[PDB]
Amino acid sequence: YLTFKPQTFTYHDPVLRPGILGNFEPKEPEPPGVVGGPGEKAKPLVLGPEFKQAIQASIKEFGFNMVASDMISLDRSVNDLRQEECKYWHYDENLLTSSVVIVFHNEGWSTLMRTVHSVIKRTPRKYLAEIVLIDDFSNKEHLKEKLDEYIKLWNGLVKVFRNERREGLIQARSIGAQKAKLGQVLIYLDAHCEVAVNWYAPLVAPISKDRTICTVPLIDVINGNTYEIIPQGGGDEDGYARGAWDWSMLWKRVPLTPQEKRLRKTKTEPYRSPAMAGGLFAIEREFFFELGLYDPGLQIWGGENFEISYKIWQCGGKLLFVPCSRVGHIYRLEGWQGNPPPIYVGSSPTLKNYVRVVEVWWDEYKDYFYASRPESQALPYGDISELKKFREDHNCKSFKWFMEEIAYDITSHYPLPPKNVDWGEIRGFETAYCIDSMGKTNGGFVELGPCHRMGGNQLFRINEANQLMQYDQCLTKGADGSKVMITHCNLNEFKEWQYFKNLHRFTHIPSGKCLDRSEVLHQVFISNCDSSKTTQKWEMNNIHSV
Amino acid sequence: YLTFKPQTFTYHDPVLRPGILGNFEPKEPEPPGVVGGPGEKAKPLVLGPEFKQAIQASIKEFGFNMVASDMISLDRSVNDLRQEECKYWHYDENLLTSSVVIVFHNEGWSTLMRTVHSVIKRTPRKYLAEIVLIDDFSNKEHLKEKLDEYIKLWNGLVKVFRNERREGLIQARSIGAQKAKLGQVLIYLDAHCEVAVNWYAPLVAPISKDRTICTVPLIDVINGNTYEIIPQGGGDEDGYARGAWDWSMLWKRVPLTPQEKRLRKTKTEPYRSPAMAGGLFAIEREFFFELGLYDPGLQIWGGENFEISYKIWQCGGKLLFVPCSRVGHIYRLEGWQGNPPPIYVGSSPTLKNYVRVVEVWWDEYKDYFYASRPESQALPYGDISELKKFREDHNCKSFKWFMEEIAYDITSHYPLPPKNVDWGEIRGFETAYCIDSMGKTNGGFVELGPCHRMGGNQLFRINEANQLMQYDQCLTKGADGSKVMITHCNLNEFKEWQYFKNLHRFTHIPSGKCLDRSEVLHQVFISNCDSSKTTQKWEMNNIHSV
Ligand SMILES: [Mn+2]
Ligand SMILES: [Mn+2]
Repeated sequence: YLTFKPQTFTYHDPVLRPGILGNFEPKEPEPPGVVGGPGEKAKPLVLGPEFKQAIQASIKEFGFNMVASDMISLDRSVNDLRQEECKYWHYDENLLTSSVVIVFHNEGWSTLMRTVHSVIKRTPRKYLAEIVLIDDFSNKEHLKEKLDEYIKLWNGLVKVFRNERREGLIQARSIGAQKAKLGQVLIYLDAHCEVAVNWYAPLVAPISKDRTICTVPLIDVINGNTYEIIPQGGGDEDGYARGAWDWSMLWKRVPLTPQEKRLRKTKTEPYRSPAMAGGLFAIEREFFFELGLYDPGLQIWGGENFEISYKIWQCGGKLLFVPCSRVGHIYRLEGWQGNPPPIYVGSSPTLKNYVRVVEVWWDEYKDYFYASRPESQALPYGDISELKKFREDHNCKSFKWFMEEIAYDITSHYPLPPKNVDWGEIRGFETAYCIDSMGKTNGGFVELGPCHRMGGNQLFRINEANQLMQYDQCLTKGADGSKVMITHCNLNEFKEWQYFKNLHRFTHIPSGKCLDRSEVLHQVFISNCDSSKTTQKWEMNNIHSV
Repeated sequence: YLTFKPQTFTYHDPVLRPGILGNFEPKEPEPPGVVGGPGEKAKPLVLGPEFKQAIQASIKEFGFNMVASDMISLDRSVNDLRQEECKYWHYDENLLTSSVVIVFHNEGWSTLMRTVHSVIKRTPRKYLAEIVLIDDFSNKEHLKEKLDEYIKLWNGLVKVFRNERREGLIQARSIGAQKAKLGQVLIYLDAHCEVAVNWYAPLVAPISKDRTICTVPLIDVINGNTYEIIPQGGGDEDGYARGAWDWSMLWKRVPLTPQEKRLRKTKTEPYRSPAMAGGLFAIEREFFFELGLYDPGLQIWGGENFEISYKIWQCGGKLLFVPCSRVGHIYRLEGWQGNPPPIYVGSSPTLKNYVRVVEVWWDEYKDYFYASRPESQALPYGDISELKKFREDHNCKSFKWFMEEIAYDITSHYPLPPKNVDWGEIRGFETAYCIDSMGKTNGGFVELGPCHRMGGNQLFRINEANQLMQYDQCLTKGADGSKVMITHCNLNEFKEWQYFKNLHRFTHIPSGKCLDRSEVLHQVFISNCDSSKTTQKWEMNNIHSV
């Protein structure tokens, strides 16, 4: 019998007037930061080789090409990745104000401040209540004091709040929502973003008609080396994807569906997505709290993005991607360092997070997740009570309802997994050797190695469909060898293993051959079944992580 | 008319006496270094997770699990990987003495001292003239003074010489030859090796019959994490491989041939290899100087291994692998750092080294190397006069003889490559966008990126066989997409492109379709040929590295 607070704000959905510009379209072309290079207007900035050593050093420190970034104007003009039809929407002007919160940890100076500059440059002043920077316990000296003094440039409009300890990314956003009090909606941004022209009105309009709508710009790709901005490769013939997952809860994208397109009169208006990537979005501040906000249990990574997506949909709100609001996100390069925290197992902490989201929201579907990740069944996921009560109190709808009403396309791209027959290490019987992937993928060969009971590349599972899998991969027979190979798997591919626990036998089905090894050297292969050979006896043992 | 000095030593090949042990077989099993754990007798040493933070730290520093190595005795016993027949050879005792030289740079203390301990432990005292460690300009403090003082343990048998500048691996071995004066034969050893039992007599017997024979132990794999010792995966039913290369001059191994076995009375006696891996070998010391020794133009990491192999074979010597002489070599783990020198620009010096070797030794076969690596064609490879005069003065045989008489099996595993039609960047006509691999391999999809004219992943070559190649990979059509994929390539696979330079066109032969691009999307695909579309117009420009 708990409900969200009713719409009191009146607002009119925008109107498309083909051939007429405005009202939030800039009248004239955007002034460059520097006439007329470099990095403008998002032209690629190619450097080196006189720079290559400085570039690599900065990549190690930041994951981005900071000597390139450092010569691009903080106020640089950008390419326009939106469709033409976007320019002919007329919007109320009666929009709710916003606090954009930006969480950063050790972010480079020029990438942090260009995010800030971009938002100041391309957002109507009257709607920008504040830009709140949440320092999640950085140690780099340029972010302290230097930042304090510089920030005075905006007469208090930009404020920073330090964290005493490293709260990690999810809880730092929740801290953000508490420390950002001036605006009516919270707009979250990564600290390495550039916001496109007339990004605000499209993004905040739907929230203005209906406070329980949560909004997501289309997230474009800023090349972390050369800084030109590219849309993502998404399904739609127009580039529109909706956010999705597979049944290990890995983020996936699928194309905009014809069903959703029949719901929409226009090509460019908002559209329903089952989930959001996580870093960039807008909610009405009160609604976030009614939500609220992110489950406190969630540790440093990773979403969180699904938890908030499910709450919104299943507790009566909406999640909309807004084609006419676009934001570029810089994507990391290899070479970063760039390092996890020391925890045990920790669980891992992020795995523990998936279990929290699944156990409170997925109902019967937890089965598909424990099939994809049995190693996670017996994990100490922590206290879930208040989250379960919240869902009952607000009479939230079932994950079945959610899968069939708003996420109906997912299972056509990521089909439901078969139940497991058994999972764990594949150990040679009465020995200390384990089949182990070496992390090989997509055609490599699987080896023998000393058992370490740590799961990971020594963890397998076997399907009711006769699939021997690690992660999203399967093992099959690599012709012409007798070698066992790991490749990408599809629902009816490589259904070729059957395991006889009592027999200590894995037997390849198309041949008659058994699973075999040589203990020196560390070799795994199939050969003609022979009950004498102890090299064809295996046990499959659950590896529990505490 | 120049000749190598004649054999003056009289020595007789050993004799195989099935059922009778000795004479260099240890009489009684090897005393462990520590009764009875850990590391003995090369049992794998599995640690953590209480150690995992300290292990990862040491892998970063050294590339080996040094916490594990540090708890294994320097005098540990080891598993015996040689075949049984090996223990029944009877050797004359009339063998040459040896200086073993170990070149090291920043090696971990316990891996370095276990190499030495191992050599001291399993080598008959009377043949071991000295162990010369060559410090190639290390900075780590354990390696100096602590090293000088420890080394007194052996009363001057072991000695270290410091280099004033980092000479690199190849030139450090040459300094070794010069500072290691006592032994009749030089035995080179990596600073992370463990020599097997009775490694010495099998390895030095052939050189004692014949001073122009250069000898190579079978190099076994010491696991850098758990330290158990495994033989290499190698062709022969017995695990015997011979050393080879592809026509880019990458090291390769091929199974021992039936031709070589008809030449051999025994399963276990030495056999011919066309090349050595490079780190571990034995030559008579004068003979190496007569070869004189490693071309001095080779910079740090290069095909020295190939250069000494061709010299030995084409100038009248022999290179033999010795099944009864085995040495374990620790193989690096990911996570090391582990870093190249700053000298720009190029592949660079190492590619320059390939060119020196090829230009002096491969004769007409240089064409195959340049088809594999056209980017090297116009490289300033340096003065090669004296090397060419050496080959002429000593009347060395042709590379054509070598390929047809002693390396007769290579083209059956790595076929001669077709000539190139063209090579270079694949640039969009009158654009600054280039096809580029992103380093993707074996199934990945090639993309468009900003041209940088630095080669590498933006470099391609097209075959006279209609193959579009980067490295060892080829581009083909990824069903069901219209995307262009990169995969592993075989002589008659994916013969499916034709490049018209004047037409600026790349056309896919099976379909009719033209290579096409988006630019805005950074996308490379094939679509139906349309002459109006400039997105289907491409140039292939040589990229020159100076
Ligand atoms: Mn991010
Ligand atoms: Mn090495």
